[PDB]
Amino acid sequence: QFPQFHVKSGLQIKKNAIIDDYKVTSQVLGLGINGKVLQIFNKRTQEKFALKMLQDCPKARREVELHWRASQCPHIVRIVDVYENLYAGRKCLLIVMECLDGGELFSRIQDRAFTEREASEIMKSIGEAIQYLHSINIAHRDVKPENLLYTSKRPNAILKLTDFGFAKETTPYYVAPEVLGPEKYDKSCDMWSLGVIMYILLCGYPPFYSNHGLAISPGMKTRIRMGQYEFPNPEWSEVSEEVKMLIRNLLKTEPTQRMTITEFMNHPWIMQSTKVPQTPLHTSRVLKED
Repeated sequence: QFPQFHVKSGLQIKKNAIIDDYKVTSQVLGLGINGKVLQIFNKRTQEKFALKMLQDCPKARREVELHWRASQCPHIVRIVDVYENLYAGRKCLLIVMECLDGGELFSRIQDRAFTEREASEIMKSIGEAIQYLHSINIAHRDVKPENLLYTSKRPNAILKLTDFGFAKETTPYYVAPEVLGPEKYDKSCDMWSLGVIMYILLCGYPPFYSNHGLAISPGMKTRIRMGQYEFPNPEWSEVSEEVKMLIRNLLKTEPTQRMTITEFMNHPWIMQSTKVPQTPLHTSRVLKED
């Protein structure tokens, strides 16, 4: 009767030199928050892995723990191992992650087209990682299209959230939430992120941009602060008011007016992602022309 299935192992950090277990190529996959990401190979099995190198420090020890916990969710890059070694005198955390060769979320989309129930299905996988994190009290804080990478190039590869460099811990049957724990509004901007991704998923471009030719709120910063965006044509022509209202409620300037991740998940559009109009979008096209 016991929720054994909720019991997961903690993270044992290895001290042995990572070079005993992997070949660490000098090739960079990219620069994550607070560390580079090289490609490494498993000396015993020859499989390919990603490696983030962090310099050991309090923020560093926060990222590993947070990311370790989040890893239990299938939509977040798996951690294979964490090493605490000595790089050139300095102490650092070496995070071994599973390989994601599927490419960015939008690269896949760009290479093709994309319907709206498709976009819904995608928006729901992302929401799944986000939902898991907020339920264990973690705000990712750097959710952006570019941190969502596909596992393989297969048609059924799964999308996974990466980079926990800005992640943050957020902390009677009739007690109100505000009394069981303060908790500011750091979750809240993960939701804003969801907003921007969804928008781009339906038309190929972002809602906020640079436009000095404007009269009011030239600056993109200003347009965001104000909350100045819209659903022009034809991109949004056949997109449902239902969808647009959902973006309206994720992209609200006032953190607290913003929709929570449970509301998001229970929304009909994400929930009934198999009754949603398979209406065509200009995403793929728009994306290619940039």
